[PDB]
Amino acid sequence: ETQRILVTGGAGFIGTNLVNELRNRGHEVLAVDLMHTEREDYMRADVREYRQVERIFEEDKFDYVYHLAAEYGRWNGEDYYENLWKTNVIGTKHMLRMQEKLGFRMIFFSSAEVYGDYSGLMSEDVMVKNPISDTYQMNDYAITKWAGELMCMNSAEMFGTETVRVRPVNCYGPHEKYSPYKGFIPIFIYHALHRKPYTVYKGHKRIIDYVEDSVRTFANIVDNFIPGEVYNVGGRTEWEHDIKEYSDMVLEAVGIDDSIVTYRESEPFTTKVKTMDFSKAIRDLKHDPQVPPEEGIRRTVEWMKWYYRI
Amino acid sequence: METQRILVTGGAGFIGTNLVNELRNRGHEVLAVDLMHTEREDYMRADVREYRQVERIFEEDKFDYVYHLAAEYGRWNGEDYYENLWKTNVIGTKHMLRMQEKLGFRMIFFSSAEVYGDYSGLMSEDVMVKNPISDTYQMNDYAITKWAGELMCMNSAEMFGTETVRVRPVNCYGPHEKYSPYKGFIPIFIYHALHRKPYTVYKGHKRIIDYVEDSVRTFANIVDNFIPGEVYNVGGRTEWEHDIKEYSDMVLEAVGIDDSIVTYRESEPFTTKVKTMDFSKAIRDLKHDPQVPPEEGIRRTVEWMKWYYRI
Ligand SMILES: NC(=O)c1ccc[n+]([C@@H]2O[C@H](COP(=O)([O-])OP(=O)(O)OC[C@H]3O[C@@H](n4cnc5c(N)ncnc54)[C@H](O)[C@@H]3O)[C@@H](O)[C@H]2O)c1
Ligand SMILES: NC(=O)c1ccc[n+]([C@@H]2O[C@H](COP(=O)([O-])OP(=O)(O)OC[C@H]3O[C@@H](n4cnc5c(N)ncnc54)[C@H](O)[C@@H]3O)[C@@H](O)[C@H]2O)c1
Ligand SMILES: O=c1ccn([C@@H]2O[C@H](COP(=O)(O)OP(=O)(O)O)[C@@H](O)[C@H]2O)c(=O)[nH]1
Ligand SMILES: O=c1ccn([C@@H]2O[C@H](COP(=O)(O)OP(=O)(O)O)[C@@H](O)[C@H]2O)c(=O)[nH]1
Ligand SMILES: [Cl-]
Ligand SMILES: [Cl-]
Ligand SMILES: [Mg+2]
Ligand SMILES: [Mg+2]
Ligand SMILES: [Mg+2]
Repeated sequence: ETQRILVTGGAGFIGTNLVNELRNRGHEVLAVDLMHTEREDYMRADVREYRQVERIFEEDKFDYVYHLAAEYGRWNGEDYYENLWKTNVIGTKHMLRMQEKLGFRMIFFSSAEVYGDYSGLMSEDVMVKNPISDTYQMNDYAITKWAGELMCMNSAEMFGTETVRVRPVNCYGPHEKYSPYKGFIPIFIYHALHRKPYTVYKGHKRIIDYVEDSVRTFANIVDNFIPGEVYNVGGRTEWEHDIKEYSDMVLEAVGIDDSIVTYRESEPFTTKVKTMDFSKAIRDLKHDPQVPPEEGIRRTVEWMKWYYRI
Repeated sequence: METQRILVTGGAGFIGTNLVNELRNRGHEVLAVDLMHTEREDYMRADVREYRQVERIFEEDKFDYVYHLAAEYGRWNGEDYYENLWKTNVIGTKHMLRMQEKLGFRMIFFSSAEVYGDYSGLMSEDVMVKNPISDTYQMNDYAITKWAGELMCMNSAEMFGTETVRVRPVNCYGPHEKYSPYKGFIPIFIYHALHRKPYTVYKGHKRIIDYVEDSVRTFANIVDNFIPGEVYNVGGRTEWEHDIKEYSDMVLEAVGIDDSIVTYRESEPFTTKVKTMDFSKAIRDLKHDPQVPPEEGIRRTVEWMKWYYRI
């Protein structure tokens, strides 16, 4: 059965892909984001502004709301913290107030940054059973996402609202624009393509997830929505690589050596190891990513080369 | 006996007014900062949400110590006024952290014992370190703002070497706390009892209440033994724990009426059941030695409210 779905942050990277995927499945989808655009089934709403949020829900009825509207990224959160807190937290509270009033089901976008610098396997239950000091969030961005999770749980507890939280991991792929405030993959690709120098912080491990894969699993939440649940959504546990390995994949795909690269040991204040357990998404959400990092990076290099015309 | 130059944000508030007065009485030079204009000397209006206004405070004076109390106080207040809550408690605190990172004053950050959530065991400070995270999930936005603030203080300390002591005040009450329906239980009980107006007692809860003059003495002692990176519960004594009816009965006894005006309920939903505080750390570092137990403190507060509202 097809649903009426709101996607806030629907003009962003995951949001755009998710909107298209949901529409591809036959759902009716309103995309909402912070700017005006040309596109149909689109509405500008600053989620910081209660009146604008209420306006969304006055115009349309929704079965499901994917809430992605956010100031994304740890460095962004430090440099633009006012926008960060107002959007990520007050916006989420406005959305929860709407949810309490209207009873839609919500998919809340948190972040695997909620796990802080935890160096064990990032299973969802780390944010339940582990000593609280394991996951002290390392930047404001990460704290907003954890605050959002707490607010979702308090709302469910107080009003019986129905919410699934997701913790996206290190999503990358075609249609993600470059900026210096994006994740490492688009930074590496854009710099490599332009033969421009960039830094690799060696002492870190990540699992990158291809947008098409992650979006398929996000879209699957509608088909198996379990109120109160939380899911890591990302690649595969065994797709862990260190940062040099990812850089080398980018350089290989561009076809250049690492002469443009400055290597540093570690990025301060940055999660060392971010190795995720996806068994829960595998169980409930038919999580089955098809695009491993080598292949994904190639596709992303190809998209960036074409899109920025290198 | 060393004079400090001290800023107190939230300095026209309940704890803030008492703290400013106590610090001044000790010989410190204290600027009070708050959200409204007042008649007071050594006072400046600054909305801590507004970076420019925060920056103005630090253009005017250099401070050795900053007590950061400016906040939207209270769990119900946080739910009904959440925009102000998040902007002030969190963005305001981040502006203060940015100033601290630039200027290097020492800060006392005011958190809340609500950060312990509904934990049923002894609320030692390290419950926020060693206990499973689910033991202390914060139960309302206000509690989340305080926990977010503590995390931000720790991150600033890690990243910039800023020097901050966090305090978790508990259930502070006393003279100079005005009534509103958004205050804690003690001034609600007192004001309603004084007016012979009905009020509700949620029975299935225990609290340790702390008399403002005692708590401010300990908060003031921090500038005398400031250990960067520390966190302290500051409240009464573990032995002064009572259930809510017991506190209600103290209020009624002090007003001189019976409990005919009281509506009893078994428990308040989404409210911490038991808040058994461990004050060993404050006793150890801060000469914490509260002198006013609840019975006496309630009497003093009843008397103060009686005169101030001319009942
Ligand atoms: N990309 C990842 O790897 C990753 C990792 C962890 C968490 N997340 C979270 O997933 C979501 C999507 O990530 P993304 O990579 O697509 O980020 P993105 O920045 O591309 O998407 C976020 C969108 O939200 C919009 N937005 C910001 N403030 C808004 C406001 N006040 N009102 C309305 N819209 C507003 C932005 O304009 C943007 O289009 C975000 O919530 C992000 O924090 C992503
Ligand atoms: N039992 C307690 O009283 C208790 C318990 C736990 C935590 N706390 C915390 O201790 C502090 C003092 O509590 P209180 O009982 O005196 O509360 P209060 O409300 O009397 O004091 C807070 C003060 O902050 C001011 N303020 C609010 N927003 C501001 C802004 N944007 N800019 C500047 N000033 C602003 C208010 O005007 C007020 O005077 C608060 O941070 C509170 O959250 C108190
Ligand atoms: O220019 C850059 C940006 C990031 N990184 C590293 O890439 C990893 C992922 O960083 P990002 O901010 O993309 O994601 P997160 O840290 O949230 O997983 C971290 O180890 C960073 O140190 C890097 O080496 N160079
Ligand atoms: O009108 C009221 C307000 C509060 N309380 C109780 O008093 C205690 C203290 O609540 P408050 O909000 O003052 O503080 P906190 O919950 O943060 O300790 C709780 O058990 C409440 O249920 C009560 O019985 N009646
Ligand atoms: Cl993230
Ligand atoms: Cl409090
Ligand atoms: Mg438009
Ligand atoms: Mg003035
Ligand atoms: Mg504003």
